[PDB]
Amino acid sequence: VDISTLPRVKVDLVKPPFVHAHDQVAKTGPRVVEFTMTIEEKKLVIDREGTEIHAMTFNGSVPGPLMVVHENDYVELRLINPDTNTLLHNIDFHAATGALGGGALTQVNPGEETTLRFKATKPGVFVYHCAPEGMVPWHVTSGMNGAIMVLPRDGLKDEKGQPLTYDKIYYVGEQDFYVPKDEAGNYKKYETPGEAYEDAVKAMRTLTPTHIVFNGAVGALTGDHALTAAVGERVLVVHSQANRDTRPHLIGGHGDYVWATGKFRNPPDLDQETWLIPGGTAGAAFYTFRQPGVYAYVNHNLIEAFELGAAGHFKVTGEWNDDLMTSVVKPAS
Amino acid sequence: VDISTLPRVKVDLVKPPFVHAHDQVAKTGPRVVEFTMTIEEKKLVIDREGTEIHAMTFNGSVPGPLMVVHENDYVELRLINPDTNTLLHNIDFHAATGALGGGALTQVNPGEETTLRFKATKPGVFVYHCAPEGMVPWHVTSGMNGAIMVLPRDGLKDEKGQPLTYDKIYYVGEQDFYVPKDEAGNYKKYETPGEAYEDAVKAMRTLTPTHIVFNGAVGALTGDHALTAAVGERVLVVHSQANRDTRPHLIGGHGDYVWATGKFRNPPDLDQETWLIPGGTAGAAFYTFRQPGVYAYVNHNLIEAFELGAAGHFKVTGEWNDDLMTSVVKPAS
Amino acid sequence: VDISTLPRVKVDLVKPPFVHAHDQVAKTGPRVVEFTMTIEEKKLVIDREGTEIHAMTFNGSVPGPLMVVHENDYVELRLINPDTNTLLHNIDFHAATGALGGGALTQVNPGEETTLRFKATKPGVFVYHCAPEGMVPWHVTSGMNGAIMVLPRDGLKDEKGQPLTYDKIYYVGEQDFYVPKDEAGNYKKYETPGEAYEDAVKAMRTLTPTHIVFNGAVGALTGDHALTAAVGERVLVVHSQANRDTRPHLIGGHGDYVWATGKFRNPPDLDQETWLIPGGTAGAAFYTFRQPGVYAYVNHNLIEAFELGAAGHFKVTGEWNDDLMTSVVKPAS
Ligand SMILES: [Cu+2]
Ligand SMILES: [Cu+2]
Ligand SMILES: [Cu+2]
Ligand SMILES: [Cu+2]
Ligand SMILES: [Cu+2]
Ligand SMILES: [Cu+2]
Repeated sequence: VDISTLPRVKVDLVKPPFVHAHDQVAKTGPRVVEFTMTIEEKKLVIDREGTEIHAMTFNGSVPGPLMVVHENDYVELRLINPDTNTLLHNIDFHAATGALGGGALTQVNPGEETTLRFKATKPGVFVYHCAPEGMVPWHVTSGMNGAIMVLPRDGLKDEKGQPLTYDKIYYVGEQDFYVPKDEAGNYKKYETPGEAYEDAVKAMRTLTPTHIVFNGAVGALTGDHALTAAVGERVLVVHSQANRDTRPHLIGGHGDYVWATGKFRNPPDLDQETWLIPGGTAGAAFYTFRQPGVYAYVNHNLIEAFELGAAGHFKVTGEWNDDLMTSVVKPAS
Repeated sequence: VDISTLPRVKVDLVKPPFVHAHDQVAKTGPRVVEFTMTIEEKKLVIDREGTEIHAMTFNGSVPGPLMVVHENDYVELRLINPDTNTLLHNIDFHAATGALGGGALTQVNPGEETTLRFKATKPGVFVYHCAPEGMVPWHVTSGMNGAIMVLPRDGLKDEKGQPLTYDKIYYVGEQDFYVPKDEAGNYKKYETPGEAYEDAVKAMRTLTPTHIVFNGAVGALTGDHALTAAVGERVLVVHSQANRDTRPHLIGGHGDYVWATGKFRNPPDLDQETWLIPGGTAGAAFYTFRQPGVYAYVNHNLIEAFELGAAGHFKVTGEWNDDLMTSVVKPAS
Repeated sequence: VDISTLPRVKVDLVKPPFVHAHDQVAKTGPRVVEFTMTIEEKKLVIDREGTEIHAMTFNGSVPGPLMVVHENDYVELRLINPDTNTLLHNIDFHAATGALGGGALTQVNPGEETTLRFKATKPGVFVYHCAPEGMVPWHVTSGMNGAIMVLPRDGLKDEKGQPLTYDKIYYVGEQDFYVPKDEAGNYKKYETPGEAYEDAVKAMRTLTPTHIVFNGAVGALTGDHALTAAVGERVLVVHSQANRDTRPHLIGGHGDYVWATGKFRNPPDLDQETWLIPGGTAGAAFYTFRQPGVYAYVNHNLIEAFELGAAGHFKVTGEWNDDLMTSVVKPAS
């Protein structure tokens, strides 16, 4: 059918780890879903030490926002590069088919905009990221990535084919940064992106991130910004890593149903302690909370988690179940 | 039902790579299974060069012992930290639900003990490890980890749902160590754990292990300590890595049935040459031996295996099958 | 049945990324399939800078050629080490059962040859590589690896069990090289392999490849050597990595059906954006092209791809489908 005859819906995106409102089960026929993103190059403090990088972002955040559509919707993205930016940007959707995921069609200089449309033919969670020719890993590792979820029109199903409905959804973007270091091991400082470039490339070539963070900074998903849930709630956590492998783990819980490589026509893996999301992939894990308290959600390379930053918290409210776990004899001499 | 009305069984653990006696198919109803572990901080020689580290262990071994129970048993662990130790320890079971896997409830100073109980609600092999707040990766990477296997009550099944019975079981714990190095590349030496700590953290932050070993040392599963089997025997190998990805491979064999991420409600992967066990996970592979001789079981990053230590041997006895493999023309000029 | 009563077929191998002619569906009963490979130690230029290594190859190429047989054929390999070589070589097939995959039976000094036969009992794609005792990772990381595909006798099937037929097949071997570097970071140069050895080992122990390439060199699968297809063609790409994990991704496409760990008795993963092939494994991905243009096929650690070399191109001819993707508003001020 002619695309002009389809309904259109405009979505306004929200900042991760939150996700724009949507329906799991498609309440309309196929639609054109309209999104707008504004590129912002900005300074960001990424750690407790106050290390500050020139970040490249979709819509002001690292990661970029989670977009949500249904299988066989059309995604129409208006991408704006304001004149206050210095660099050329584009966008590649792993969800899309052709033209380097859209990257060949979306090259915008500062002061320019473009509109891309693609059909979301495959259900799953997918990475999107910037990919300007000659400079891809630098943009991606400066924060310019996010994800898109293409739900099956009848929502998610378990390994047997019965409905799985989530009560809450969170989006964790994990970012590897590669801040250049001198012979002494201190982080170098740079006046312009072009003066940063070769040292950025050299730092990348070590394949050793200096920082690995959730939602753009060490401790971004802790304290007042901890994720929350209640006992008995079904939570979907979507987790992306555009460049580097990760292995999410909910300390004190499990992934009840996991799409480790994120594609919903496959049956989920059950009862996972830890699952591997390859670099360049988004995955999704569904868990029903059974106990209250603080949970840590970590990359289970524990060095990456507790020294380099890849750790956040859930604060869970509800009833303690002494059947599931109890202290029989509290620590004592 | 009230837990006090359940049978109780005490298990005495054995040193890896061996596994305490158990039944694959549950011969009783749900039980409380009682385990005791004693923490021992000790010096360990980890390589042929005589490099010696201050190891932190459950029950005197790296890895800690494999515990085996059935789905919906209760695990009751008595954890003892004797006054001869210097550090605070606890335990996190990935098999358990709540309170950071038990870690929030099991903090023991030297001279103290504690008893934790949890219900083993999910069948699979699972990592356990020490996780004291502020210091997790150091304890884990100093050897303080093991695994627990929660068997389905009717034992293991193949991809079709028919019984798979193992004749022998072995437990391979793979340990990444990060021994601090100076500018020249020699291994530094330290008087106390507190004086070691920052250099330990710096060494960890390289993300480059200095040693990757099976059962606590280079060559621990070779020679007189080679694993053994006979042609026609069905062997289960449980393999854990608490911190870092590994990729087991049996040189000369296969994984006939593999749970790469270790969870028994999923059908096994068949005919694997090599399988990926993510950091923070335990996996299980079942193989029926068809040829005699020496087999090497390795992490198939071959640098990790043959230079850094992640290699052991099987010595297999029985009949050579010339149908499966033969030398047609022996090496000659 | 006696092996001498089986038909014999001689195959002459072709240079990757191309694959010798074969039938997907077995047109004969079980056969002995005869292959010959000649070891060649040669100088190779591996990057745009003109960095030159002493490569060790099967049949003059990195990777070695893809061999193709059917389940329960016998593979008979004649391996020739000419007197112009300096080193001892052998071969280990992950497809074979016993004697370290053949490695214990195939040790050939320069001026010697050997013939090994094994039964291909398990369907899948499998790595083969050199594995001389005491020196395995050096040989493997100097290029001495390839793959073998053992097709099911009735060819490939989808997740439901219906036929999947490919129109073209390509073989991508991904090679991690570890060229030794001085304190300044320049690549060292060596007079003989024995003088190279310790520095090779030291470079390997960093676990940081200096180069990660497809088909033996940066840009080997670009330009005039780009892979090709037409819209609507079903392409199988076989991808191996003998030593190190990789995560293939077709920029602008997908893996419609993927065997990430390469073993055909398992159902394929559907609609993958990126898939993890563990070190020591071969995988296979099937894609039907739906759009024309240039596609990049990359390791989706984008540093590994765009800085260290792990990137090639597909040039695809055919009709552009504006339904699947279109530029609505071309980049403009
Ligand atoms: Cu950009
Ligand atoms: Cu990408
Ligand atoms: Cu401890
Ligand atoms: Cu853990
Ligand atoms: Cu060789
Ligand atoms: Cu191998």
